Amino acid sequence: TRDANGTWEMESNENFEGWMKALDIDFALRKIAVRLTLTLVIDQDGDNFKVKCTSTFWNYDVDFTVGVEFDEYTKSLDNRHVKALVTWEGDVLVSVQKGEKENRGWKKWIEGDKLYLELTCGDQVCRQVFKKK
Ligand SMILES: *C/C=C/c1ccc2c(c1)C(C)(C)c1cc(N(CC)CC)ccc1-2
Repeated sequence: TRDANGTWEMESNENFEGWMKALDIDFALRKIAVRLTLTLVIDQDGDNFKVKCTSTFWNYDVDFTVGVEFDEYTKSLDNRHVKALVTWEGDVLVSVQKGEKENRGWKKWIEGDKLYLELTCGDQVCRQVFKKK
């Protein structure tokens, strides 16, 4: 349950608006983003990950190495500098993004066919579920 490789199609997405609002995403943009279908493509090779999140109007790409802190500029999101770090906690993949926002990051649980993703910012959690295509 440590293998996140694949093309992942969205099944559910709860509190997406609250999480985007916690990041200060423009209100008008949030209402469009709530309509867009999101696809998550992950390439995982040892510690090296390439993550690509795509919609009609929006893309979010990030590459990282597990265990290696990296400077991140969330240019397509809230446009902030964070110090990001992705590590394993048992079978959970955990990202912490140190910076202005508290409790910022995500956690991924892979259970065979399904990927559970919890994105956090401040007091908000967005819960997403994907199924491998
Ligand atoms: C393990 C996957 C982590 C991860 C990081 C960043 C994002 C995501 C998943 C998505 C797919 C939830 C996502 C969507 C968005 N947009 C909404 C504002 C759409 C492209 C941004 C960042 C991430």
